[PDB]
Amino acid sequence: HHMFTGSIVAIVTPMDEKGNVCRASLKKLIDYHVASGTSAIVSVGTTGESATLNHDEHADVVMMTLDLADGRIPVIAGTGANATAEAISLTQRFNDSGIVGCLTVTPYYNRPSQEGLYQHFKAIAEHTDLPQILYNVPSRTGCDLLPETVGRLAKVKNIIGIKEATGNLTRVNQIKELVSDDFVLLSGDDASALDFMQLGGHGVISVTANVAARDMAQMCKLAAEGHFAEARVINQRLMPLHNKLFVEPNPIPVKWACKELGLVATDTLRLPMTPITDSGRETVRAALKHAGLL
Amino acid sequence: HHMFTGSIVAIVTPMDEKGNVCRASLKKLIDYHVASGTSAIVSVGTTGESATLNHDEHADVVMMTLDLADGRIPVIAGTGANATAEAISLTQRFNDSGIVGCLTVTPYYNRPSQEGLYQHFKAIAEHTDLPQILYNVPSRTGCDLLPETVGRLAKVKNIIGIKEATGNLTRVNQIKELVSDDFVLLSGDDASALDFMQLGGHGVISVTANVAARDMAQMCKLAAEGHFAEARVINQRLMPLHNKLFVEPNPIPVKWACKELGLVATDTLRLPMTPITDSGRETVRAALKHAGLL
Amino acid sequence: HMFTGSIVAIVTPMDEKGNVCRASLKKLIDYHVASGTSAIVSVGTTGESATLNHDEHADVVMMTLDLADGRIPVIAGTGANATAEAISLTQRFNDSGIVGCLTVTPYYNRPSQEGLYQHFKAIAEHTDLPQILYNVPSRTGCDLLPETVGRLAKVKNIIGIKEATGNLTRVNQIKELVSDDFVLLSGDDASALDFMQLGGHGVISVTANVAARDMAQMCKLAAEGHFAEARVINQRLMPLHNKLFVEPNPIPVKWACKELGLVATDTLRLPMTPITDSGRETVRAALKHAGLL
Amino acid sequence: HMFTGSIVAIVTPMDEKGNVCRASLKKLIDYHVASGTSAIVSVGTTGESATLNHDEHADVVMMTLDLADGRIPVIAGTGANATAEAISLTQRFNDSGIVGCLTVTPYYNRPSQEGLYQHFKAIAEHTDLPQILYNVPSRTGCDLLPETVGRLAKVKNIIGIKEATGNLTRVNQIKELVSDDFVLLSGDDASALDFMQLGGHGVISVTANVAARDMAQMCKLAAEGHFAEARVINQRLMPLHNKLFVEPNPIPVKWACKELGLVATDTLRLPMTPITDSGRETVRAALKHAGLL
Ligand code: NA
Ligand code: NA
Ligand code: NA
Ligand code: NA
Ligand code: NA
Ligand code: NA
Ligand code: NA
Ligand code: NA
Ligand code: NA
Ligand code: NA
Ligand code: NA
Ligand code: NA
Ligand code: NA
Ligand code: NA
Repeated sequence: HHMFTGSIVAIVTPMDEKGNVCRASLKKLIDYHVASGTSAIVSVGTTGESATLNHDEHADVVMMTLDLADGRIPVIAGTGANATAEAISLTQRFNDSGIVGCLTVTPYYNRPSQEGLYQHFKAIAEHTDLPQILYNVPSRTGCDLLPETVGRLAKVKNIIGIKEATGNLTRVNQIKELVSDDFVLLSGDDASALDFMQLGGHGVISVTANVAARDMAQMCKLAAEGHFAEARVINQRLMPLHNKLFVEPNPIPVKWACKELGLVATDTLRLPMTPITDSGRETVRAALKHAGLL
Repeated sequence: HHMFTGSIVAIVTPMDEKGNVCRASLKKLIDYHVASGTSAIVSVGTTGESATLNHDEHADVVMMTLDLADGRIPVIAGTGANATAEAISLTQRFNDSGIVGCLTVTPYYNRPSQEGLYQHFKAIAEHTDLPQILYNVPSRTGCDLLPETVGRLAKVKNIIGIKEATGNLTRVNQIKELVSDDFVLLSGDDASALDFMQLGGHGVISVTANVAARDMAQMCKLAAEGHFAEARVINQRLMPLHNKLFVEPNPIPVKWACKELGLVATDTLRLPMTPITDSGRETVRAALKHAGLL
Repeated sequence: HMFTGSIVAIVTPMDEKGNVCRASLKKLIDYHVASGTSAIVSVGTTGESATLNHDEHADVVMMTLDLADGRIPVIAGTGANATAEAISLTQRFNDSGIVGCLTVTPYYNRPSQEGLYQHFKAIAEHTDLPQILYNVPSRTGCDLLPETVGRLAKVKNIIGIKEATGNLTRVNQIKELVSDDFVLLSGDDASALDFMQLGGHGVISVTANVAARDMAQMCKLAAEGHFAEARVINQRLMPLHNKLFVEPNPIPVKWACKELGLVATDTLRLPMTPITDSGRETVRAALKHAGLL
Repeated sequence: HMFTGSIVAIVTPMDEKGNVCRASLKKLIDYHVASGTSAIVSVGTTGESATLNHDEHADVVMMTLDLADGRIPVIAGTGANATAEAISLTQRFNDSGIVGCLTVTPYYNRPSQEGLYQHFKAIAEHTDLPQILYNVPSRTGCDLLPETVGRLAKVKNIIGIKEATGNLTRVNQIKELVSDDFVLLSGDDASALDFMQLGGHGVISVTANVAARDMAQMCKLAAEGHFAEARVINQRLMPLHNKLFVEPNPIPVKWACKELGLVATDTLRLPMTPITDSGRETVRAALKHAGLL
């Protein structure tokens, strides 16, 4: 449980101008999260450009993140794939790496059934001893892992939680009532995450935490302590970021914000991500200023 | 133009019981399409389980399909990827293969902007002499290539057409009016394909054509000749298949139907596709019987 | 024949007090007679059916009939979300001179397919007037499906449908369930030409309020299979087709009517409010695109 | 305080002719008094507002007030899609004894945020009675957004909202724009407990028609922060929360009322039709799950 709760950053993969991982920038981010009280780092999720790294660069970024973390902050590896054999293969690369767990997205594009999702995640879970956090994000995947199937999978010993990114807050108690008390419920939607914690959620895997780590850590700890009015004060400060970090496709805005705050050298991404527009720059700058970060 | 019109089959990748390509079954399918008057074969699209073949098996199936075709029927290679560098790499593998063109899906999962889609397809187009057919399917990808961006891309010399799979028939004339007369408009939605041709579409890339090739060839030729009442007679025969081939995730139903008609040895798929349910079997059998195929 | 081509969903022109302005309605009806409009729908959605009581509703229909003076057929809006009120409103127009009724699926109370069947069947049985069913789920919360249209088409004086989903798959789904003389009309200007090209017989049009000559020409060209020529007209009308909804209908089309000199006042009843500055600029650019300004 | 907890959207019980059945309404109101229901909404959606004319509407509200006899507060449904009709209906209840009005966003005519503002502001200015705004886009075609709720909350007798989207992000979006005594009520039974846990003050409930004791207990436990205990009740009510909509509301809840002996007849007005065999079996299994049968 506890390690997989609070503010978990869906960390950018900072790049040089050629699109290659920038170690010095990642080191700065990881020292930042250690200092800020971030609970854990998700390495090569969606915000980390999993889509545009091959499995070798993917593995390199995860092992680099672990190495820079140096035991100071838990690392969760993104291990999602839309082929079950590939998800198992990617998961096996990190067995005994030192990561504490895996974040495994529902297959994207091929739109499996609820039985396909069950057989997919069960097969992955049987090929590792690592804790598995299911990841539901239908806007990106074209499929919806429903609470009934979550309940089914929760019975598998090392399936320990879900990163629910629908923004549909009815999912919190629909899942909670089909699962044991130590099954972890994490928001994957920054704008609705405090609401998600107020309904019983245990934390959030956050893009906003990339640039407001100390605020996001404080908001999740206040939510866990049941101080929701104090948590809402931080959430109101952060809400323009929660929204405007998606004004253009994630992670285009958050990489620009990281660069503007001096957290990374370069806001470079890989195609088909393209540089932030003038209009997006002014929108994200107004949001950083609203959060008191600029 | 003409080669990229009429009934184009989105061909299954027939597998043995281990999930490996079955050459004897693919040979039977390809001789079937030659005999039936199918215009062309799309090799390793969505129906061909692109999602669960690695790029090496992908390349093998395409080269196998070309080899079995033996010049008798044009082959279009599925070349889609959600990373631009990977789309270019996959496209380069088929340069000078003998395929006549590429079917290239909008990046899935990473949800690029209209400018990201432009820069993605333009970069691919600049790395080949092969004709490129854009593929829009938001239900699977999480993004929507809009007519405005299609018009932009149509100006690139070897971007020659789109496989519009929204089922939104307003797209036909929205695209047609932004593009030249020889820009190819193909339905990617069997249930709405005749409607799509009646509005100006030039053909369809079809799952139904896998099991009703001669009917689908005849329906597209009648539509092209402007005999829509005669085309609707075939479409009414086929409509339960057009729908029920999606009763469970494609290609689970069409692989079962292919096996039941004796067109392939095995209906085996790769996870996260799972075997057809009892209920799906009886639904697809009733649909085959309605089309007069059983 | 009378239920095909360009049918205007005519505005109820108002004075500044929100009362029907006969002189403006006379000018609109003369304009439709001169432009080749096939028929007038009186007090549909575009006619502010929502904000007229049944007495003002009946008066506007009787005024429209009187002004038409046999020169152009009049179809009455007769919709209601209570079946007893639909019958009662329908019974007011029996022997009025209207050629038919446009009857929307009940809004707000979200009936079943069986409730829609019983609703339209009851209405049809209380009149000899032809009935055109009207599907517009975006306004009603309710979707009359092709299967239920097929069921209703068997009732003698249920003669057609205004299909306002903008879902063009409904044309051949309905057409294959109904007789060859069941009339298919678009209720969606932006997709109407597409609708006719798939086999629709006409449109009940907001755009035809201000581009009646172009809308009559486009529907006639489509009916004769001159689609290339019909697409040229649709391209010059497409900004109106879209921007007449840039604010709630009929706020833009009433402003356009006034701007072209077709009506004295762009006045509406609450909860419709005056067109915004941004709206005026959008609608003026669309009128200019159509060659009307 | 009076606008919090479990508020029943009460059925208008009918005889077989479709007329209000006073003896059945008396038994429902005695039942709500005995069960701890906080208040009655009279002639809302569940009360078939759509199929009663304004005279029958007023009679049902006056009958409900009379039967309540000061034992339980009565809130009148006063919604209309024409602002002049909303004012007129509201003016009928001034000095009636109702404690407040529930006024739905105009349905069918799809006004702007500015039109909704002018609609509710005009209504509020023609009464001293508290106004509860009612957002239900699935029925209306119209979505009253938090920003517009904030604007309206500044008008003295606009005191709260029934938020029936089932979108739980609206609770804190509205709450941060309005004063601490602006009342937030769920209009969606299946998500009501969630709504209260995010800071909502109560629910206007279909389920409370047949599980009034459980619904009062769940809202009171939620208000006191006994969520574990409130979730146990929600779990035994969840099949009713969902299956009372298995057919159009109020077809299932009227059948459930009759089956429990709370009303004489499950009769409705067209276009509502009798519950299907499949519906009866679904609703009976849900009543049994709730321990009511
Ligand atoms: Na990144
Ligand atoms: Na971002
Ligand atoms: Na396949
Ligand atoms: Na299939
Ligand atoms: Na009007
Ligand atoms: Na006309
Ligand atoms: Na309705
Ligand atoms: Na249409
Ligand atoms: Na308008
Ligand atoms: Na009722
Ligand atoms: Na109660
Ligand atoms: Na509305
Ligand atoms: Na709710
Ligand atoms: Na009900």
